[PDB]
Amino acid sequence: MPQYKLTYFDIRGLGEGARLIFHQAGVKFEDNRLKREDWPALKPKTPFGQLPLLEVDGEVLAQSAAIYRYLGRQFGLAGKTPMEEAQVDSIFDQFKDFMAELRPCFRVLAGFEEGDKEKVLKEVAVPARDKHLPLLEKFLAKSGSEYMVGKSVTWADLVITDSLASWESLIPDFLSGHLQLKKYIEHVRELPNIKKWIAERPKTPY
Amino acid sequence: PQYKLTYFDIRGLGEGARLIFHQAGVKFEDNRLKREDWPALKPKTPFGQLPLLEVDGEVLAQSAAIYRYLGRQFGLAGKTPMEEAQVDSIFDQFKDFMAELRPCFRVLAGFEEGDKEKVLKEVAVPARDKHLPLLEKFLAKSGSEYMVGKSVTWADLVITDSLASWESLIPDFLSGHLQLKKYIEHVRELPNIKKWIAERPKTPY
Ligand SMILES: N[C@@H](CCC(=O)N[C@@H](CS)C(=O)NCC(=O)O)C(=O)O
Ligand SMILES: N[C@@H](CCC(=O)N[C@@H](CS)C(=O)NCC(=O)O)C(=O)O
Repeated sequence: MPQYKLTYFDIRGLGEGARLIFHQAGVKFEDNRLKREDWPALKPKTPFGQLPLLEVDGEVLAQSAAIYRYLGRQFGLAGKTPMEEAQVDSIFDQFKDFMAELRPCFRVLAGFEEGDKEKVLKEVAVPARDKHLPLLEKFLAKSGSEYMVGKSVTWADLVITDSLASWESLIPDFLSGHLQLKKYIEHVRELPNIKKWIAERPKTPY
Repeated sequence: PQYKLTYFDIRGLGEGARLIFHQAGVKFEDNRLKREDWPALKPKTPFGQLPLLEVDGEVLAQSAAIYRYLGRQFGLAGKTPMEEAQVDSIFDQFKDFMAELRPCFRVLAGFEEGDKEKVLKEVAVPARDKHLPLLEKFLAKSGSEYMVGKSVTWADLVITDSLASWESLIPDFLSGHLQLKKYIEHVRELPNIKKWIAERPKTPY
């Protein structure tokens, strides 16, 4: 019977991954969404000067992926064997590589930063998309099941599909050409607890 | 359990796995691949990249996933679920640091054209000044000589090895951080590590 507090900004972003993992498992936690007002005071008190942070009975854990994995293993959403857990880690790291291409160009694409959206799409987004999506889809085809690894949902599934779904809003036809991913995203987000959470969670830009 | 690590001749991302094996005294095929063989292998890999670890025939990709898998197998991952997550956390912070530098490696090394001085002042030195204190802070809270717990973990082995390599490419890379240097020495003092460091193929990186 452990007590959980997640500290992140109002947006979904990196924090949403943890939230999704809680709601899937049906585990209650404090969704501490932090006001911009309070960030300057908290920042120097954090391990690395950033959020998200997970508090577990007082103890602090930083870095989102470490948070995802910790929650995943605690809730049996990490894989049924040691090699499976690794395969889960593996596919998410590849997703992380993909994100490493896109995220630095997010704000120009969202319009928050001055720049040539059309250029970025052709010179950064669409090439990244074209390289990485086939690799995620290939991996997904190993399984034959509806998930990247195993016959049931894992934490990597929850975080990946949510992020891809959101990026579909910034980039038209982002998933066009990859229906196996489109189904995969449709499936995970139709899971009852996820489906519920998506309906109730705050509407934020990203 | 037959262990086979596939990577290129250089240390790079593959070295992390090698260090974890040697520290645990576990035997493995250190398969270092010729450039000549990369075009044929690449399409037959999960993500088109190395390193790969295969154990009894099954292939595992992505270096960090390889580090953690091996570390957990050899009791080098942490002593509790929270300690394990903490090992992941400090290493993820370390990857963020590397994410700043690694894209600038080839210019700093001279494999690609560019102003080395400008890169140092505008990217390398800033990245260093932001991140080293964070690593040093995390190490300082530990009390022990390692990032987490009282014994060495896979994150210690990969971090210290990587930090040691970057001394070369960045002037005074660890100048104002006596704690980090001592920690790098200590982890690399460990018998199996000191041994492997001496035996391993002399590559620059
Ligand atoms: N590698 C970190 C990245 C965390 C991160 O970049 N957080 C941003 C928000 S997405 C942040 O805290 N910005 C405020 C700041 O850095 O001062 C992780 O995965 O958790
Ligand atoms: N995210 C991957 C990165 C692996 C990677 O970038 N490998 C490079 C060498 S360091 C490679 O395979 N280059 C050959 C190629 O991609 O075709 C990991 O951590 O394992």
